[PDB]
Amino acid sequence: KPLNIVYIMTDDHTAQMMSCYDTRYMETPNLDRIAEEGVLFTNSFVANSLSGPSRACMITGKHSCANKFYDNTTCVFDSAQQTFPKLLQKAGYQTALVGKWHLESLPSGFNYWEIVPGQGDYYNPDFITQNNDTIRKHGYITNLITDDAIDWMEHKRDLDKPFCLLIHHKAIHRNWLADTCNLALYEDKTFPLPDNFFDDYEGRPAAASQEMSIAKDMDMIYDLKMLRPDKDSRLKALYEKYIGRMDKAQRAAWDKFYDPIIADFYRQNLQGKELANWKFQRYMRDYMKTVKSLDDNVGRVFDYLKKKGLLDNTLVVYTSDQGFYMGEHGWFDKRFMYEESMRTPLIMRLPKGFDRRGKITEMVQNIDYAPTFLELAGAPVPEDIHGVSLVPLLKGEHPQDWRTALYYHFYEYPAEHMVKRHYGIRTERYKLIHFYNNINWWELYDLQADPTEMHNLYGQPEYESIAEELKVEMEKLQEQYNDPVRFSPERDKE
Ligand SMILES: CC(=O)N[C@@H]1[C@@H](O)[C@H](O)[C@@H](COS(=O)(=O)O)O[C@H]1O
Ligand SMILES: [Ca+2]
Repeated sequence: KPLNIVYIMTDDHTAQMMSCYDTRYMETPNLDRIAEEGVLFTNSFVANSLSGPSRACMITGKHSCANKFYDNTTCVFDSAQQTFPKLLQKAGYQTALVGKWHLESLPSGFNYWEIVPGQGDYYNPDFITQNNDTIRKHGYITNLITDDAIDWMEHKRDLDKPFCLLIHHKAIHRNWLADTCNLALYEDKTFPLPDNFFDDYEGRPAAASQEMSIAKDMDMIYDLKMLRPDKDSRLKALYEKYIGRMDKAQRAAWDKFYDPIIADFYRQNLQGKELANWKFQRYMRDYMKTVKSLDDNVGRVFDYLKKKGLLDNTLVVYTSDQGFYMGEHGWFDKRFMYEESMRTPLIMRLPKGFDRRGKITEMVQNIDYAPTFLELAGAPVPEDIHGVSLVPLLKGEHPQDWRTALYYHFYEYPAEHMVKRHYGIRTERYKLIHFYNNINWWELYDLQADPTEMHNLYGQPEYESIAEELKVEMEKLQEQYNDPVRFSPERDKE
């Protein structure tokens, strides 16, 4: 029969926290086994570095300007539009979705779905059944999503149709609540700060004006768990709501671990660089405790597929809705076109008939997933899709007409973290960014000389011709993808 697809996508995972990409921080042996028996994309990006927009780009193969899902705060996905799950059903597939959806409208084009409301919760999450009833799933969401994915494959799947299963995790979303079994891990880990952790944002006004600084914005109580009745913070009430979901046993285990860390913190006088360093270590540790459950649960899926003899005829994909700042530029979160958040990890275990192993370097984006899946399914690829099937790359081809540039557009401002709206072009060599709301500011980076984007070159006479050439190339992409911002900054959402 046609190939199956198992697509696993996390929330705010990132290459820096996957050992197949980066060995500074975290071991991810189960994620690494997907890449090891397949390929890893070294130049993998998103079109709009935010969860809902990324999820709309994923299912449509289109930039936000065409799918109309611009942000997490003002949009409801019009599910009448073309999506790859519906096209796969029309090609004889069954389709299934578990976990985070984050498109506001109910999933369509799925034979089975069971999702969280909005962002979901780590402990004792509510879910929404396919009848739009709310149910309680007691336990820890990374385990529960996996349980339901495997239950669907084992007991619900029609054995007479090929399938596409989407497994959409809440891990590793803020505020990084570990499962009971992992509470104690990584306390023996202390990391060097990133070289640009104390970035002064010279030449970069949108970098200066964000509210996603570990030092300044990360919340001692909500993010770093330092709750005590005599302490207050902006997000203390939200913190108490989220850990308030825990039952007595879950909270007792939580407190057994955190109570000593709380006591040790409040005994100290910490400020400035010493406090920023303390916050970074706690952030990294809690993030990594949260990754551990995710890696183990991806292992469960991998081991199940292997035992059932499904891997030979199944593409296994692992990615994140976007990358994430692990202290680069002093940040957490995403949103910017800057490299760490424009990038997203992408690894695939390749089925029988694809011998390629190792690294793929051609520039790929989340708008490419839909046409890839349709081609692998033997389904027609509609011309209105913006992305390009990656199947030639999986086959070891280097197409002469492969793209030389990617487009990007981020829209969610004013909003949480206060990242200005911006669009831009990224080539193999350069990135040109236009921040357009609520400032008018261009930036140019030489990604070869300056891969950490510390030196805005825009306005230097020796880069005038490069900047003008990139504007011409970017306008051609805006024409290709029909982004009306090319006409006026006020026409960014038409
Ligand atoms: C207080 C709090 O947790 N705020 C987070 C933000 O840091 C995050 O930026 C936003 C969007 O993330 S997204 O859904 O991954 O795009 O989700 C909120 O839940
Ligand atoms: Ca996310």
